[PDB]
Amino acid sequence: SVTCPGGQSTSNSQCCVWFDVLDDLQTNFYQGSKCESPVRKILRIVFHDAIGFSPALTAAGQFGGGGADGSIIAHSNIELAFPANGGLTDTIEALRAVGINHGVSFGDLIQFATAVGMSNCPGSPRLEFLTGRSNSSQPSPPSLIPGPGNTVTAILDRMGDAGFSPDEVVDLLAAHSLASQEGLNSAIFRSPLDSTPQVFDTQFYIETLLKGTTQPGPSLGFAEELSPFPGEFRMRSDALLARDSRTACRWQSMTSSNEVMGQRYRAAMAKMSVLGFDRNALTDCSDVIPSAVSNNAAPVIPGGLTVDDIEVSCPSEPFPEIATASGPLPSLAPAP
Ligand code: HEM
Ligand SMILES: *[C@@H]1O[C@H](CO)[C@@H](O[C@@H]2O[C@H](CO)[C@@H](O)[C@H](O)[C@H]2NC(C)=O)[C@H](O)[C@H]1NC(C)=O
Ligand SMILES: [Ca+2]
Ligand SMILES: [Ca+2]
Ligand SMILES: [K+]
Repeated sequence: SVTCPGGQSTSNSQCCVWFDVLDDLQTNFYQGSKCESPVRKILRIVFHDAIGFSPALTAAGQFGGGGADGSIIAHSNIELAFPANGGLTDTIEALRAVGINHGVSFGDLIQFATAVGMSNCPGSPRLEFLTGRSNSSQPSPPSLIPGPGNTVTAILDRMGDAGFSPDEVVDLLAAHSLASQEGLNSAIFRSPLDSTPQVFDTQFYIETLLKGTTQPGPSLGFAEELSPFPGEFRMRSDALLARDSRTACRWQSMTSSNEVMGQRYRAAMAKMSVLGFDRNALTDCSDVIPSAVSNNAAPVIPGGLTVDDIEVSCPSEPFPEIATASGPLPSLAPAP
């Protein structure tokens, strides 16, 4: 409907300020619309901000957390002391300055920066963006963040409390297709979790299913498992979720279609974005989100490996017929 000062047209007047936030984030935060570390860090922040929400705690008479309320920024002094929130300070401070300079709430800003960041990464879907989340928050309670050494039962329970089914947990983990680690094993800083850290694709689901044969660094870091080729890092929670009977068939169905994986992820992220809010009280400004370049590569089992190297864990569905590559094993360079 409406036309914003820069000539773009939008649904509601409430969407116009986001065209300014968009320009600042692309030019500055993302250094010229790049899909590099700032995007990967923001993806950890949206999850850690939203998951501080617990109905079980509320039911027991305690404060359960406000969900996607920007509390990780507003109360960064409390929240970045939590063990799973390390390596985020510089990104939280960069976001704080954009929030304050544009007059937007921190909770909306984190959702927006996640949608805009993913648009710089090829193969990504257009995430929904809603605005109107209140800027006031209280610190998230401790212990509501799943860690890499937790069992599958522990993760599924914490995530189930928040509101996610076992399938949606698997769906949410498609974000590890654009990921690396920096704090589990600093000796192999920014070692990627899949062979394409800059392409939102299916490779993460394929490669975590491959037999662990390689130790990529001098020693094994915290919650580190043997990976399928040099340079790739494999964390325990991911290796176990790929193989556990409760999640193994969803993990397997995510391996052959980037279109299927992107739509399931988009739906799971839209649910995570309103944890603590009523989406019917928010204004939809999804039209402000730009498209990503398309990924035209087909899913592959890398470096000469075959289906014989996949530890097929879904007893009921045959493993998808995926393409093979004629090559030596790759050695992965650090993610950018
Ligand atoms: C079962 C829950 C999950 C666990 C246990 C988990 C654990 C981890 C760990 C240990 C790292 C490495 C952090 C570091 O040392 O630098 C990581 C990275 C990452 N995770 Fe997850 N994660 C989970 C869910 C998610 C979700 C739901 C998202 C977001 C939608 C997400 C997005 C990312 C991204 C993008 C990175 C890469 C950060 C970077 O490269 O700097 N993770 N995750
Ligand atoms: C959202 O609430 C936060 C927390 O009160 C506000 O952040 C402060 O803003 C002032 C002035 O704008 C800054 O000097 C402080 O440094 C900020 N504090 C923190 C912890 O970041 C923020 O301004 C509020 N946003 C809006 C749009 O009202
Ligand atoms: Ca929060
Ligand atoms: Ca990838
Ligand atoms: K679909």
